[PDB]
Amino acid sequence: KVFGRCELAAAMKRHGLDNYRGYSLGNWVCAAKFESNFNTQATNRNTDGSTDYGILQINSRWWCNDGRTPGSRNLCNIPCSALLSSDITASVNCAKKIVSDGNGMNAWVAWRNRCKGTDVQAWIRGCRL
Ligand code: NA
Repeated sequence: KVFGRCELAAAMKRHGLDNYRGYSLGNWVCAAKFESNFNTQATNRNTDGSTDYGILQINSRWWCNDGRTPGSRNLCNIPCSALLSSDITASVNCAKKIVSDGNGMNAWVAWRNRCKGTDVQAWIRGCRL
């Protein structure tokens, strides 16, 4: 499922991401835009034989089982395909354990490179929230 900016903003707020670990909604929308283009089905092979899955491009090295990621961890205790659903519950709940682990949203390269230190409130501007 491909979300619009404000449609995902509202879905993410609905799932309790707004100021989760002090990260305002704009931060999550910005990350989602530059990670997946708001597409729950987005997959991208990483450098090391891992793959990134879903709206927040969660990585198989650490966070889920895709049955091809070397000597792998499943820290969110899901198959990576669960993250591609039109229902974003799995991606949101896993993202909460990622951002909580101590590095915050720096886990997302797109966030660190494109959202961090920018006017992230632009991302929810004109959105019914
Ligand atoms: Na894995």
